[PDB]
Amino acid sequence: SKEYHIDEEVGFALPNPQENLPDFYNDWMFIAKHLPDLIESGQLRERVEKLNMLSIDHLTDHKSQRLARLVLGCITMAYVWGKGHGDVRKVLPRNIAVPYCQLSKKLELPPILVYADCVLANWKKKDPNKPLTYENMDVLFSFRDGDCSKGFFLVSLLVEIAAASAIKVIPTVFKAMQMQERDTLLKALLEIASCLEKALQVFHQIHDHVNPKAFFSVLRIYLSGWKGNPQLSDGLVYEGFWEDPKEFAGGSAGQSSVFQCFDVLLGIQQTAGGGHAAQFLQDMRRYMPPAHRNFLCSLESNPSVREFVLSKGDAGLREAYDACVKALVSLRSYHLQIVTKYILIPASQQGGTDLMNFLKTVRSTTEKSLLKEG
Ligand code: HEM
Ligand SMILES: O=C(C[C@H]1c2c(F)cccc2-c2cncn21)C1CCCCC1
Repeated sequence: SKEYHIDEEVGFALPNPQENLPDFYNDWMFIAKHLPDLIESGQLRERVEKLNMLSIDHLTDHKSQRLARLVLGCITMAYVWGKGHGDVRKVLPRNIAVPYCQLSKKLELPPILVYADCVLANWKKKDPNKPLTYENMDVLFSFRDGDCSKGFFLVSLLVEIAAASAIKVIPTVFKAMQMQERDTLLKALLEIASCLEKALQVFHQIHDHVNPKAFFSVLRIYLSGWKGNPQLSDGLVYEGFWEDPKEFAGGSAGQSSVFQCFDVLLGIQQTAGGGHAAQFLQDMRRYMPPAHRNFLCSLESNPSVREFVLSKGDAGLREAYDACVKALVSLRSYHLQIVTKYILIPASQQGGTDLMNFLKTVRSTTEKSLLKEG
């Protein structure tokens, strides 16, 4: 690990995100910081239409470009979805479409709000001298009062951070395989397994800070994109940048690099085959930051832990390897239950089976990677 932009303490998330942009962009940040009130009063759309076209030249360093991608992506969701009741904008105005697209191509991400914007760069500690717990943290932007974006974003972030403790171990895994250092490889695999077990505890916080009706009827609407979306059949037009409408996927934790990297690490071939699930997870790698995508490619080019463990006729190693797969299955089983409570039951009024089918395919693939199981 070196220039993969992966942090010791926080992993794939952006370390200590910038909260303020240069004063040259106070007109962007007034809108982003007040979307609850501006959306509800119906003045957001006119306020975005009335901004001038601001250059991206004053965004000098990485952290300010990431805040700007966050700021404009939030304004774009609000502009396109309005008050999230089904009356949508097919055109994004030039004054915000051009700088958003220019900044996006600079950072090699699509001009739509992605996971690495609203989770990995969308947080702050309340008091720097205290640890990274939900109580000492907060998001930087929200769409609507009571949309539960703080719970949803922050709990995803804390899971991402939990798993980041196991990322540190990955160089130990490959150095041990290369040097045939068997004892330290088994220690490495169980260390990876206990971090993934700790991350499962973090998942329980979702029930405390997100409620299903707000998630389903509100936050879901603002996280949606325009790829195969019937509300914008042809996609969104980026006035002044592409003449024709263009389709980009809405936010999806397939764009989280941390579960994709453990799939790669353990040889669970989630992107193998022609199926829709593999097709989808591969395409979501284009919505990850290039440093993290390059990291995934880098693990896929290392020797297979899985084939190393199978070739050695060593139970101890096989149990440690299964301890990691079991942790992943446990995570994905608990998360399928979240989705039953937060999407399936609300959708029937306390599409949906396409999502459940997707997650069960991923979990199935994972389950079938267990070794002396069957
Ligand atoms: C209210 C809570 C949640 C709901 C309703 C929910 C729902 C979903 C749905 C419907 C998908 C598949 C659709 C898609 O990604 O396009 C998905 C994928 C995924 N989600 Fe969540 N999720 C929630 C919480 C979380 C949290 C806190 C994490 C922590 C990082 C997470 C991690 C993932 C991952 C890694 C995937 C990719 C598929 C996989 O690796 O199994 N989810 N989620
Ligand atoms: O996958 C996602 C959203 C995605 C997401 C974000 F877009 C931003 C922050 C966290 C997540 C997240 C966590 N699990 C799925 N997702 C939606 C897909 C459509 C049904 C609602 C859930």
